[PDB]
Amino acid sequence: GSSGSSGFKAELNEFLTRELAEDGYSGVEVRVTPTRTEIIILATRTQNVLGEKGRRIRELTAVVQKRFGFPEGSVELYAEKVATRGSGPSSG
Repeated sequence: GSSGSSGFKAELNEFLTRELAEDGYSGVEVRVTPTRTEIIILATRTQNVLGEKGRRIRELTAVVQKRFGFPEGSVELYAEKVATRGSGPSSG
């Protein structure tokens, strides 16, 4: 995905920036498929954003569901970790 017009992603990024302020947020990616919407936060520490056995992600699903009006089973919430472009796998 890439920056530009898209509406939802800007509201959701504004939302999550507050939610995950100290947690280590950066941004989010989104997909919308013939099957569901997908929401993929980008943060320094994915475990904090998940919380204790997925606590925070489950709650953040419900609040997003309420705020944005998502149908259940048709929003999915994921967490990606931040990592630079560049470097190798191992090169040996």
